Amino acid sequence: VAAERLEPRVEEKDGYWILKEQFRKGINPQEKVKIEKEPMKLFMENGIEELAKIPIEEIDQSKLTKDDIDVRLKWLGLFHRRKNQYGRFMMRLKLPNGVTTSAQTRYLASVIRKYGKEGCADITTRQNWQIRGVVLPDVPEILKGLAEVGLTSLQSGMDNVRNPVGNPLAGIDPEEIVDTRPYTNLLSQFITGNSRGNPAVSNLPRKWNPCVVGSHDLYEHPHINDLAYMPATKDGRFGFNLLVGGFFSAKRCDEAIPLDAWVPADDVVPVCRAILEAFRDLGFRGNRQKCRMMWLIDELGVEGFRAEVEKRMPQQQLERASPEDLVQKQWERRDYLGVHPQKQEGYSFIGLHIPVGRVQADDMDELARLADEYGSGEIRLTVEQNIIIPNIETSKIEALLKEPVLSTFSPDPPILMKGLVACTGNQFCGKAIIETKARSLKITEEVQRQVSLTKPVRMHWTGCPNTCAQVQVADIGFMGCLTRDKNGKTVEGADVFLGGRIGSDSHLGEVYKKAVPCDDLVPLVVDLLVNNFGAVPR
Ligand code: SRM
Ligand code: SF4
Ligand SMILES: [Cl-]
Ligand SMILES: [Cl-]
Ligand SMILES: [K+]
Repeated sequence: VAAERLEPRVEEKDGYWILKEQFRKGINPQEKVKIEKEPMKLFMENGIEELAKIPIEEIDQSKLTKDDIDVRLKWLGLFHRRKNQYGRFMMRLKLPNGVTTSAQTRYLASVIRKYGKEGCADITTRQNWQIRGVVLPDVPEILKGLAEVGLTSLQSGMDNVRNPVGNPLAGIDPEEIVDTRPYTNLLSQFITGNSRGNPAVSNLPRKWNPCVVGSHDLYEHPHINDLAYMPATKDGRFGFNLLVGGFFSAKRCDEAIPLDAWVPADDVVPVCRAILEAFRDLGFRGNRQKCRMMWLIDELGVEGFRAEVEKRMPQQQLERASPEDLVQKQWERRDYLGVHPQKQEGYSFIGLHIPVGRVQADDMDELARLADEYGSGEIRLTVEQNIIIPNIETSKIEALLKEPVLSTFSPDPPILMKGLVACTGNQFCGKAIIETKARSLKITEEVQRQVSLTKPVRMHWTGCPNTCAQVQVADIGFMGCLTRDKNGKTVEGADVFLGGRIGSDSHLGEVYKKAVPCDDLVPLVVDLLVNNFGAVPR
């Protein structure tokens, strides 16, 4: 690779970072949008105030403002549901480590409550909140209300650093390696400029996923993140080995690979900045399917990429990876659903199943009430779109288990429901080929009626090849497709994936059977469970 390839392609201009004029040839349309107007101005120069006052019908009549609502608003966490819910916006937060409060939960519920049938909320596969039904005129007030309860929505979509994922058992688990909350909190604060906005990292070639590991279980899925911090001692010091470039896409899925780098714990933010700077500065900005960070690593090679990170470290040192990390390979992923003792004596946490991550405002108020009456006001989200309420005096558990709402959000659902994960699908997502959430519930219920099992089989349903519900990590994955019934009529289908493994011995699953009509999935899945996962016909 030439020395010329290493020339930074972006420059700071008026507090923002923009593509240098020599590197603007052949860029994709999204890069054009970013050049035409810096998205961060909608927040940092309060451009949202004036945009929000324009009727949508009129917004749609010019390119600049249509690009504002359909693309630039994703820098403010706002996603126009143009096809399936015209004029309404899904809104996505930053929620490092999945940690929320009862007050935050009540505030979000109060927002969606206003929108009635157009509102609801969802836990995401990055242990994050999404809310729905938002109208543009309400945006200025919602942004103020979020700030008031200590939330931000900044930089949560498009070409930005996504929600920092950590250990859902951080601080409470007797077996944790290192509490991940301080580090995911620092990362989020760094990425969003302490909720003011951070333009140094808001103009990447593409989305970029971080996680910090603190569990032997690897609840954080480090193998599928752009940057994963793996806890490791080096020369007597606590820190992290770094894995880089994991990603899923319609074209390619790849697991993260060692950068061959270790940082002390205090260097978590400096190396996150160095890697993002290298990615921002040097990454390809053509075909969107070749813009993820792994593609840069493949072009430069891991050593060439590593050198770029190294020059962007303070004092310009990057130590080599330590031989062995702290994650024990001898480990069985623990079920966190149900009631479990904390490391603080006399306290328990409870894991509650949220069916396919979907909640309404009344449900959110109930969960917030439980967290206040039984816990410490804290609610934790998980990447299986479930919840944990920590910090419950164990003497209160008898009473808690009698709460009516626990019959809906159960601490002990059937085993197949425990592991069930589903993306938004075509109820709201315009890219979706099929309906996912209702369908996956109905199918899973009918399957579980027919078989009993002991192994915790994880089933993931995703509505299109973007694979937001990560079908490549599942024991059985279902990817939306259109197919044909026996009479040649169009019907919703799934491509069925097998082979996905998580934890230290991770593996990416692959298509096993294409184009299965959804209405035929029950018998197929019953047989797979009996033949491959030890299930027993009832
Ligand atoms: C909500 C969520 C799925 C869920 O039900 O849980 C989601 C939903 C969306 N994803 Fe995703 N993705 C979500 C996690 C994922 C993950 C899983 C992960 O992060 O571990 C992946 C695969 C992992 C990865 O990216 O490496 C992912 C892969 C993407 C892709 C393909 C990325 C690529 O490189 O090609 C897109 C399309 C794109 O960015 O070009 C997509 C884009 C979309 C959009 C924004 C599509 C569009 O705008 O309509 C979806 C919004 C639908 C809606 O209204 O909810 N989403 N998305 C997740 C929100 C996570 C969060 O809180 O930040
Ligand atoms: S996998 Fe496809 S259908 Fe599901 S939320 Fe992602 S983009 Fe939408
Ligand atoms: Cl996006
Ligand atoms: Cl859409
Ligand atoms: K769930």
